[PDB]
Amino acid sequence: KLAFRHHRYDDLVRTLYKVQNECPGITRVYSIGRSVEGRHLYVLEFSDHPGIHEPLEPEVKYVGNMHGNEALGRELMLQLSEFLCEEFRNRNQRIVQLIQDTRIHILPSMNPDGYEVAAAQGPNKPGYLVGRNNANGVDLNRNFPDLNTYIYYNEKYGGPNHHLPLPDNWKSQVEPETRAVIRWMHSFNFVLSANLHGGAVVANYPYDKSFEASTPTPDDKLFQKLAKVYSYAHGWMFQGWNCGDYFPDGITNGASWYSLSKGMQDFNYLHTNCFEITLELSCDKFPPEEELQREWLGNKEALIQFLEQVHQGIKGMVLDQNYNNLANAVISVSGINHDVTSGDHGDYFRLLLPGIYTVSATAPGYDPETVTVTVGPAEPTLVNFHLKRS
Ligand SMILES: *[C@H]1O[C@H](CO)[C@@H](O)[C@H](O)[C@H]1NC(C)=O
Ligand SMILES: *[C@H]1O[C@H](CO)[C@@H](O)[C@H](O)[C@H]1NC(C)=O
Ligand SMILES: *[C@H]1O[C@H](CO)[C@@H](O)[C@H](O)[C@H]1NC(C)=O
Repeated sequence: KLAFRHHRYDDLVRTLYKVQNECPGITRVYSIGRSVEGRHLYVLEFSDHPGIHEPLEPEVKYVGNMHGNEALGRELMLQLSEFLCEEFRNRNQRIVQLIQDTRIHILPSMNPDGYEVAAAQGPNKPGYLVGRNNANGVDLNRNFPDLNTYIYYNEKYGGPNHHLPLPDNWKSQVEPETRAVIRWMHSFNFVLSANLHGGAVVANYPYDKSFEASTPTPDDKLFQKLAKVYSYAHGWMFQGWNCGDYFPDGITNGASWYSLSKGMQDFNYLHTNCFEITLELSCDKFPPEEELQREWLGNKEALIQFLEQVHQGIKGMVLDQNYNNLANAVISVSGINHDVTSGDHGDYFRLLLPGIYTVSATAPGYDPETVTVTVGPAEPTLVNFHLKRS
């Protein structure tokens, strides 16, 4: 079993391949790009059929260490990787089924360059700032295109409520780590995600940027539930009193806590179908090694429950006049000003709390189709659409 110590780049890489070697049939290690200094942003994928998207099977992801000195997310992801493989081998059906019905992508470190700087300071005592930024001195969580300005306007005066476009030269305005992550987001239809931070203990959800103050999304109720699921499954987050901060239910709207623009969280929601929340897991950004095991044991149940949350709401296929799959179709839910689209295979996913909704689907060159559906508290309900040409 992996030791509860801090793993630097080389050990992190060895760990991922070690897990892959132990569970060859359900894992795949791949890089989404290189850091400023040449380090690979390695991702470990779990699935009973790795390397391929299966229709109606949602894709989810965990991202940690975007801030070099926030190492807990990094270690929790390495421990989680070993845990998933072990439990699969133990034949724990909760985990086996999770892996069989979901495609899980784990990125332990989005800022490997910064981590090395943080780890060398002390060592392992970077304090509040050392290694936070990437090699070019840029804060990656202030490096993503700001799409909030557009959505706030569109919510007020009307207009597109999803997949806002990036600036023409975005590839030259972002850091290599950021660019790698954005291309990654463009490569898979991620449905649910969590970015792991350090510095506080609370489940942070959209929107991060203040409208001017609490700044909710059209999916506020859902996001609160998603945040609460992690908070209440977590060992002490739900307490609300951590690091001298008080957060009722251990959750918080980002903007309400403090305004933040150009962050990765809101980018996910406004540029893709992925609903992401930010999990602050510890007052100490770089905890001592003797605390890693307690943190792991206090987080694992929540880490599993959060991923299981992707299996709720509705999902289905959007078909054209010949009954062939229709990619990029738009699915909208009455009362919720935020749509989602079908992926390349024609399948779409829509997280929703229990209730009765009026759902509609459409696509360029086709006429809308509306249906009324009932969403239960358990598994998702299959809702397909057959569109006719305009
Ligand atoms: C589905 O039923 C609801 C009422 O429960 C209705 O408002 C909605 O228009 C129906 N959908 C269609 C396509 O008629
Ligand atoms: C979905 O099921 C609920 C009962 O659970 C029912 O009230 C609702 O009308 C159903 N939706 C449609 C379109 O029939
Ligand atoms: C999908 O499941 C829901 C209950 O979760 C049910 O109300 C709905 O009718 C089901 N879809 C179909 C096509 O039966």
